[PDB]
Amino acid sequence: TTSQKHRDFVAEPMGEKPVGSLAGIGEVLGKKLEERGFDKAYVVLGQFLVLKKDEDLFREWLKDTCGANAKQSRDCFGCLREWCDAFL
Amino acid sequence: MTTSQKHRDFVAEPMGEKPVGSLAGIGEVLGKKLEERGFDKAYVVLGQFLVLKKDEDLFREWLKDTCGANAKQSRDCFGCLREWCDAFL
Repeated sequence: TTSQKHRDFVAEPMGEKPVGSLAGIGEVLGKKLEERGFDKAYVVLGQFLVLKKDEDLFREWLKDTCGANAKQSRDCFGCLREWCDAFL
Repeated sequence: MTTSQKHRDFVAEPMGEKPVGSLAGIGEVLGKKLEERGFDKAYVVLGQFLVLKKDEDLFREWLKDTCGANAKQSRDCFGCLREWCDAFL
């Protein structure tokens, strides 16, 4: 199942949306991502793409980078995967 | 229009699974070196462009270091990704 946050993200180009528009990325995760350079959703999309959309490696990278738990990283992965299926 | 037809074809549509050689500036020689470093689909190079926050200097220097692109090749590749993003991201 999906959140409305997920459905809102996958419905449209992400443009300059902040990293916190990604499903799973709340205030705490978003702050830690911004501190490490990932201030916009497209920067995280970039890492997803550099990693060739690999679920295990992306979710592990996200845990290592901002401390996402398994649900948060699952949510973030799935919203980027569905966004790419629609727009890339 | 001063862009290549190859730029125009790339920016006209989502890139999907297009190979790296569909990018403007990326001929067969650069495309092979990119593929050997893991950058086998155009979207992987898009990924690097985005991870570098679309910065021209960083992206063009990365392309030079990774496949030996010259100034014109790196400018063309950057401009193609920049216009693609303006259209579709």
